[PDB]
Amino acid sequence: RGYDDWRLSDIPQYKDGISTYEFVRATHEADYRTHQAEPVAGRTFGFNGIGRLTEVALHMPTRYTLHDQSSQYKESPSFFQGLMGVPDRGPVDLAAFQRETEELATAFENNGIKVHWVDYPEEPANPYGPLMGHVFLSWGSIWRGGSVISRFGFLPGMVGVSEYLAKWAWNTLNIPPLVAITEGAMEPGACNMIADEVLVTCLSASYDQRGTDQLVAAISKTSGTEEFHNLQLRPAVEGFFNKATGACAHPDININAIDVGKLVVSPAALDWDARTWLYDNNFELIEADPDEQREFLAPCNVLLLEPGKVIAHADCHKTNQKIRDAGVEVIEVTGTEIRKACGGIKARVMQINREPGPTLADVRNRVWR
Amino acid sequence: RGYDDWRLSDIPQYKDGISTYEFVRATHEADYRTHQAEPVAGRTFGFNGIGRLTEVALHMPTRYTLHDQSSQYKESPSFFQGLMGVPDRGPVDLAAFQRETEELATAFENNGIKVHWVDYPEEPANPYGPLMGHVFLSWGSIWRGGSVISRFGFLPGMVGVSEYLAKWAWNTLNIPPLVAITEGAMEPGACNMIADEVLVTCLSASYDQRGTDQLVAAISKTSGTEEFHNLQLRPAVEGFFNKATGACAHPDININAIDVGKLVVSPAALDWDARTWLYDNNFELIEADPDEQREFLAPCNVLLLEPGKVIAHADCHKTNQKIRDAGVEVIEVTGTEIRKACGGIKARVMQINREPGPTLADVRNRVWR
Amino acid sequence: VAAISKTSGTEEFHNLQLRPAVEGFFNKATGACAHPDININAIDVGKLVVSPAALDWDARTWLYDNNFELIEADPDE
Ligand SMILES: [Cl-]
Ligand SMILES: [Cl-]
Ligand SMILES: [Cl-]
Ligand SMILES: [Cl-]
Ligand code: NA
Ligand code: NA
Repeated sequence: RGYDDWRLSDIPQYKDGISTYEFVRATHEADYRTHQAEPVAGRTFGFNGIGRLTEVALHMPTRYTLHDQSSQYKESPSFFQGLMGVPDRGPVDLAAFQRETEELATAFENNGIKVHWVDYPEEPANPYGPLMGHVFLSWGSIWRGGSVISRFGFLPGMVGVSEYLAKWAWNTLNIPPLVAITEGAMEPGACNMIADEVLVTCLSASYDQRGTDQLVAAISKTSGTEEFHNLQLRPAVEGFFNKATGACAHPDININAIDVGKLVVSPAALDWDARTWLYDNNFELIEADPDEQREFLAPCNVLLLEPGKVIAHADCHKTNQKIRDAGVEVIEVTGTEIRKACGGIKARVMQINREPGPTLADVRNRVWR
Repeated sequence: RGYDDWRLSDIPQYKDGISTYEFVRATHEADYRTHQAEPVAGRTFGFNGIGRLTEVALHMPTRYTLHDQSSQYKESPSFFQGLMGVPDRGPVDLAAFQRETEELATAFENNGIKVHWVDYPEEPANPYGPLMGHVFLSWGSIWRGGSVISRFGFLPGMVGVSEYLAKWAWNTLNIPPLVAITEGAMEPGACNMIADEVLVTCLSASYDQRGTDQLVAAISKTSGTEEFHNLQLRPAVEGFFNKATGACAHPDININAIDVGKLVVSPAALDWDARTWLYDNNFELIEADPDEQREFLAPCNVLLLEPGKVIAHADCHKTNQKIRDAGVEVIEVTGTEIRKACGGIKARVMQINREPGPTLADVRNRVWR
Repeated sequence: VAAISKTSGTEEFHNLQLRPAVEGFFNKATGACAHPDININAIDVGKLVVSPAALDWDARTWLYDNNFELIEADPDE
């Protein structure tokens, strides 16, 4: 469009004869997401909801991606094994890690999903040490309305990283920031949605109430939904993972949607209030295998491509069969090296764009019981 | 610092023998600004308060900087003259505009203040037309805690511009975003502070309550102050400026600190509640000349370099004498071309860094009446 | 307002409150005034004569929402 060709008709709130007051008022009333954020970006964006995923980012590991090679980990493996709490499965194997990364990318390509690649500097560091956990790009997933700078609860190696990913998203995709979390703890990228307007959080090492309130207030205003609901799990876990029980600080390890009103769910996830809410709202629960969960095979860390189709860890045999039994297609992907730190396959995927999908009303209206 | 030289002692919350819970809790308790935002940026930043200004940005005008040369202005001068409401003083003169820009920069340099320069693309445009008002870099001033994406109330030509300036600040200065305003209207960069923890807003074309609440909640958490106060003016004005009265939608045209508990103030600014609050809190008021105000010479659009020293428009002779009479040094700078649109000298300065300065308690404790 | 609302002979009673920028009775720099009767007055059903120094944004919004037509007084007068 030519620079001298612009006319008043190109301003949506303009109309012939409008008064100053009326024009200003119309401007105050405009929707941020659809008037400002998306037009200025030149595109739609946000991973909210349970609709069709179209666009993600992965990190291809280098030696610096390996948590067990940080000088601080070498100084005290037990300090980090406390924070993370995941079972010890041996040193990370860089080459096998690279191979399961390729395998995941091929699965995305075979399912029509665009994959961006994120690289970090050589010898990447924040003010407090080598980066750690920076393979887990879910921590930088993009919301309707924009990116988020997180307050990490347990992993100091992620300081600087949500900034890096949000800046990457702005420079590479033109996607703006929505909010920085500035109190408590909130790691929104490890949360998941079970309907278009329903968010699952935890109260845990990774989330306190003040952090949660700050995040939810920001994303609810750009959610593109009339209502916004937060289901809050209350897992019994000190750090990230409780290897005695399978309980986890992160929603994405506790629960995930597999279809409209169908969830895969950990045995260590649901307190009575959470169970009641899910019952009242007509959600069908597929319980993950208890051993797969407790051993941290991440059977609930599935990535919903669209209602009825998920990527899952190939060795979660029992949970995956239960998912298929519930009518859901499973794309099996190797995910073993990734689980030597605090996450699985879904945890390592930065979600950029998911198309609007089924609503809580849809879930409530499904006749199944 | 070497990549393999990092130790646990370099994590502030770490100490020998700390439990997982205790380490996580210490991390949840850390101050965002001083633990995360500033260390990750590698510097301090924010224009909050009335302390010593050290760092700003200006825009050197090109033909595209001129509001009266937008194709939309050419289509209807009266539409934009409605929105802005400033007196017609003739076409903007590009060369004279460039010269008063140089003069302002020289004043900064002579006062030990670093000046960055911001350029826009050729033929700069947002989704709704040519940029307009983008010389007014105050709209991108940086807060303690980070940058802000604004919701402009009256000027569609500024859509995209607060984004551009915040992205510039991140890429050029490594200064992160704090928040996007996503409801109503809020133009925080045109607000001013009259003590370290006291912000002046308006309710006007440029600010509604919902926008205000969103902004204040965000900046109060990173303010670095125990309390945070918002004085809210209620000017009688439809657009930006009321040429019958001198009333203005923007705080920076209504009022500004010139020293500790000394303010320059428009005759059209103070309703009874605002007057009462200022009286109770021991603020001395220097009233701007009524004619200078009403004619939009911007006598309150002074820039505080530090308590007791301001830059002011050279032709605000009467207001400037009153400022000198109140013991304040005035640096007179030409500012005539700038005032053909919605702002003066302070309005065109992006403030990046101001050192912490006097508090509300300081103001209250000054003995003067 | 509490006293006059009880004898108003009306189901509801509303108070629109202007917030003029004036120290005493009158601000000769602006035309702002401490008294409503100098700021605004009805001239017909939902038609008001109104000073340029009278209406803050909230007052303007309320009058707009309630369908009042504003005739602006001459600024010099
Ligand atoms: Cl109107
Ligand atoms: Cl768009
Ligand atoms: Cl403890
Ligand atoms: Cl620092
Ligand atoms: Na916020
Ligand atoms: Na009485």
